[PDB]
Formats: sequence, structure tokens, C-alpha cells
Amino acid sequence: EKQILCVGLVVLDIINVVDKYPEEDTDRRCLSQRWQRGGNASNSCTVLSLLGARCAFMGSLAPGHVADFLVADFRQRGVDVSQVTWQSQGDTPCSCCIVNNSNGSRTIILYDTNLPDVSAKDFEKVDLTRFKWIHIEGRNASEQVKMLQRIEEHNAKQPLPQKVRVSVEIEKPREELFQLFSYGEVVFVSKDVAKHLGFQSAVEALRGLYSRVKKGATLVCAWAEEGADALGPDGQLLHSDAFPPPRVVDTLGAGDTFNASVIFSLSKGNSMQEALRFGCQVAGKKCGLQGFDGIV
Amino acid sequence: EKQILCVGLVVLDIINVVDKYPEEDTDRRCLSQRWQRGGNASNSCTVLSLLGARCAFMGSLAPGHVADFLVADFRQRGVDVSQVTWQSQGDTPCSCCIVNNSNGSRTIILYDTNLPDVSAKDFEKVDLTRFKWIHIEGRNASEQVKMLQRIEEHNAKQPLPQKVRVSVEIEKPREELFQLFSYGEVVFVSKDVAKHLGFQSAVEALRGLYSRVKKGATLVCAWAEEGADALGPDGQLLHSDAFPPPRVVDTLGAGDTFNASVIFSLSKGNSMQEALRFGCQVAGKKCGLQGFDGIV
Ligand SMILES: Nc1ncnc2c1ncn2[C@@H]1O[C@H](COP(=O)(O)OP(=O)(O)O)[C@@H](O)[C@H]1O
Ligand SMILES: Nc1ncnc2c1ncn2[C@@H]1O[C@H](COP(=O)(O)OP(=O)(O)O)[C@@H](O)[C@H]1O
Ligand SMILES: OC[C@H]1O[C@](O)(CO)[C@@H](O)[C@@H]1O
Ligand SMILES: OC[C@H]1O[C@](O)(CO)[C@@H](O)[C@@H]1O
Repeated sequence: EKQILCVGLVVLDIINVVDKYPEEDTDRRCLSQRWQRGGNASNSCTVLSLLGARCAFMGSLAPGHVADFLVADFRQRGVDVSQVTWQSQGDTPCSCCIVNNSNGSRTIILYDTNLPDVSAKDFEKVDLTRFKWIHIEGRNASEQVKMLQRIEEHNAKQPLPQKVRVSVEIEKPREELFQLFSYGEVVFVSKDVAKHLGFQSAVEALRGLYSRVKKGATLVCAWAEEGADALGPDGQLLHSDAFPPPRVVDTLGAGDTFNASVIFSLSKGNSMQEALRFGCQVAGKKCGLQGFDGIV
Repeated sequence: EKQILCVGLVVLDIINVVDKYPEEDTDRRCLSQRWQRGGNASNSCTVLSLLGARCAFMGSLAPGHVADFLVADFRQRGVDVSQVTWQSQGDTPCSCCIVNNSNGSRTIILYDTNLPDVSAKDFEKVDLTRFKWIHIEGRNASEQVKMLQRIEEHNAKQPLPQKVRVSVEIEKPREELFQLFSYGEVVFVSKDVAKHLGFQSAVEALRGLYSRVKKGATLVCAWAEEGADALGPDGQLLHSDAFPPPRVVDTLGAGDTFNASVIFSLSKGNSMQEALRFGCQVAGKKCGLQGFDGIV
């Protein structure tokens, strides 16, 4: 009955599949175009739902056609959005994406602004006993640090079988987000963050960044087509190769698929080695199809 | 009380204003992004409305969030959409547009498909006495030829002050569309069509293509920043220079603005020379602002 909660961003992705990258100053038909619910935390809710886990999303929405599409899509997947922060006004962000079918490239034109992120005041109203796992996409670090501290104070009063497991994603190389390294039992660190901090390989990143994580936590670093690596308190450097499809056609959300699949596998009691393998398997399969529905 | 009717395409334009053309395989914020009702005939209704003429739109829509946005926008402008053909199913087309603020470039990723165009059976239900002018965007020529013939049969029974004036646009270089040359009192021919038919200047295009238009009609050929030219039955080659803004920032719909402004000026009894001038003035002003609302 307990759900998995993901806190972070939801956007509307308008995805244009093309057979060649558009030439500036021209008009040309795409191969296909679709509206797709996006955002890191939102995409991980999609994959968790497809994998069979009841999950909830916490993010910001503003009234309009965009939010109406997103709410209906959330409902279709069975993702709980009762804790979404509804802003009085604003523009729900929309990403225009160009997916080149010929070379597998992914180009994202991101919205110029975002709605205000979920506040710690917002998060304080959440009944934490509803959830066995809470994943936070690193965005507004000062507010999210307070959220993570609230979960720690909650867990201090709970016995072992009723503690809420926590994971965080640190994807953008913004110094403020690095306060999140010291929270959660699993920390997903992006390749962009690793390179920004001076590491040019997943193995180097784990060795160099492990001192930042909380006592007993596991650091996870996915490295695109090179697979994914992890380092936990037992001191073993773990690695899974990627599972590339015969033809890479859609990598948008592949990292979100990896994140959700690792969470799913760990929530079912699997080892980090198996969860890393499972995450690359599901994410690699996703890269060979459009959207997420085909991962099954 | 009589309105102007434009028959053709409506699409949803998602317009991304950027400071540099997006690099393939990257993510980057735009300067701004907006939803804008688009399509040639639909854009001309917008400009006609802003210029103060009551107008109506005839096109195809299908249920969904896209049509809901478009219908509300039509309503905001006061454009009558009672004769829109509502399809039972389908995807209302959406164009993803990249507008480079630095060089004024316009890149359009067009939807892969379109809804079925308005049929001659659809158009037969329209009360032609409602309209003093009917403009047809050349799309499904075999059906639109029947529409134009119906207007001719209607006008044959009307006295001089009650005849419906007709204009056509021939924008795409598709051979089937060239059946429309012989219909209407004003024929807008695009630069792309002129070059496809072997003419590299507006003046050459008018001289070489005038034999195709109906007896007494005027052929109009706009040539982007070179202005616009026209040739009517008096035999005088007319030309207006363009009226470029201090900085060209948004040319999407500039041709639709020119078309509507020429129609507007002619409907108010002005000469072709003045209507050509007026069309370049309004379209040139449009090129210096986003969307159409600022033309005033
Ligand atoms: N091009 C690719 N080919 C095969 N697998 C991939 C590819 N990109 C990503 N993956 C899979 O997805 C995971 C996450 O990659 P990441 O680099 O974080 O994705 P994103 O591009 O979404 O940020 C990898 O660990 C791998 O399992
Ligand atoms: N780059 C530009 N600078 C100035 N005026 C322009 C420009 N592009 C178009 N116009 C104006 O708009 C009119 C129509 O141009 P056209 O080439 O048909 O537009 P479109 O690019 O929308 O097809 C021109 O006759 C001119 O009045
Ligand atoms: O940065 C936000 C972008 O990233 C994604 O979440 C994919 O991971 C897209 O759905 C969204 O447009
Ligand atoms: O071809 C259709 C495209 O052209 C426009 O009508 C501009 O003239 C756009 O609004 C639409 O996306």
C-alpha cells in the first residue's frame, strides 16, 4: 500500500522526431510529433508506474491547457498528484525537443522560466507514513535540504521496518545543489556534475566524491552508453555495462528511466549490483523506443 | 455587417525565441516561448480582426487540448468559427518554430500530417450572402475549385453591389494548386511558386504568369524584403518597397499579414497601388514585433 514519492519538476515535452536536423531558416515536415509528460521526477513516476509500483508526484503546476494535459496524463498512469503545489498564476514550462532518428541525437529547447518549486512549507504537509521511498530531484536546494531533514527527524522516531528510504538526484552542475550530497541513502550524480567537479570517468567520480555522501549511503554515477557505476559503504566499486538497443532512437528520459528502475529494484530488496544491472537494462530498452510505454 | 471569410489551415504554433540556433544534441533555455494560433488563412483572420474587419474562418479541427486553445484564441479575436469542420478524431496539427533573435531567421518544424481539409460539400452549406470577400488558401485544389465555381454561380445572380469578391493564395509549388490561378479577382502567388515556374524576380513572375489568371484579375507577388509587386488588367506593373523594421525579430506570418492587409485595403475601396503599399507597411511593422497584436 505504501507508495514511492518523487519530488521535482514536471514539464510538457513537445517532441519532434526528424530524419535530419532542421536547417536554420527552413520549413520541413517532421516524421512524427507528440505531446509527452516530462521532467525528471515526473518521468521517474511514469517508469515506476509502468514497473508496477504505486507512486506519487510532488511538483508545481499552474492553470492552463498545459497543466490540463499533464494532469490527465498523470491520471492515466495512476500517479497521485494530490500534493502538487498549484500556483495561482504562471506558465507551466514546456520543452521543445528535436529527436534526430538518423543519429539518435536529442536536442532540448528548455522553457525560459519555471514555476516556483515545491517549498519546505509545502512538503511539511505531506503524510510521510504514506511512502516507503521518497526521491528528490535536486532543484531548490535550500528548501529541499529542509525537506530531507524533516524525513530524517521522522525516521528517527520510526522502527527499522517503517523508516522511509530516501534518494536524491544531483544532475545540474550548480554549486548550491551540492549541499544535497550529504542526504539520502542513494545519491544519483550526473556525468555533467562529475566532470564539473573534475572527474572524467564514473570510477574516478565515485572515488573522488564518496566523502561527500552521508554515512552508509551509496553513490551512483550513470555514464550514458558506458553504463553505470556505484560505490557504497562496503567499499566495492560496482559497474554494469549499458544494454544498448539495436538502434538508438529516443534517449529523452533515459536517465529518469535508470533512476526509477534502480529505485524500483532496491525497493524490492535487490542488491545494488542487481539494481544497477536492472537500471541499465530498462533504460537501454527505453532508448530503442519512443516514450516510456514500450518498456513494459 | 458583411464579413470576410478565409478558408484554409489553422495550426498551433509553439514558437521558441532563441539568441542562437540550437546546437544539435544539447539543452539550452530559450529567451521566450509562446503558444500562437497559426496557419495561413487563420493568421490572415487575426490581422483582419486587428485591422477592424469582421471576419470568419473555415478550416478543420479535431477535439483535444490543441483545438481548445485555438477555439479560445479565435473567440478572443472575435473570429467566427461556426463553419469550422469538426473531425470526429485526429490530431490538430502543431508547428514547432525556432525564431533566432540575433539574425531574424525563422525555422518551422511542420506537423507530419494534417486533418482533412474543408470539402466542397462543407463549403456548400455556407451562406455566401454573409460575406463581401472570400479568401481561399490553396490547399486541396480539386475541392477548392468547386468552392470557387459555387461562388461564381452565386455572383452571376447578384447585382454589382452584392457580388462576393474572391482572392486565392498559391503558396506551395505543387502542380495541383496551379488550377487555382484562373479563379478570383486577386491571386497571391508566392516567391517559391514563381521560382518553381522559372521566374527569379517578382516582375518576371507577373509578366510570365499573368496569362493564367481570370479575365480582369490582378496577380500579386510578394518578394520578402524586396517588397511586393502586382499586375492587373490595366497593364501597369506596380511595386512597393518593403518597410523593414529597425530590427527584424519575427517574420512568422509576415506573408499572411501582407495578404490580409491587401484584402483589407482593397475591401475599403483603395487602389491596388495603395493596397500594395499598405500591405508592405503592415507586414514590415509586424516583422519588428512578436506575433500580430502590436501592429494595431
Ligand atoms: N545512448 C545510449 N545507449 C545505451 N544506453 C544508454 C544511452 N544513454 C543512456 N543509456 C542508459 O541510460 C542510463 C543513464 O544515462 P544518462 O547518461 O544519465 O542519461 P540522460 O541522457 O538521460 O541523462 C545509462 O546508465 C544507460 O543505462
Ligand atoms: N525580412 C523582411 N523584412 C522586411 N519586410 C518583410 C520581410 N519579409 C517579409 N516582409 C514583408 O512581408 C511581405 C510578404 O513576404 P513573404 O515573402 O511572402 O512572407 P513569408 O516569409 O511569410 O512568406 C513582403 O512583401 C514585405 O512587405
Ligand atoms: O530538464 C528537463 C528535461 O529533461 C527531461 O526531464 C528529460 O530528462 C525532459 O522530460 C525535460 O524536458
Ligand atoms: O505552413 C504553416 C505555417 O505557416 C504559418 O501559417 C505562417 O505563415 C504558420 O503559422 C504555420 O506554422
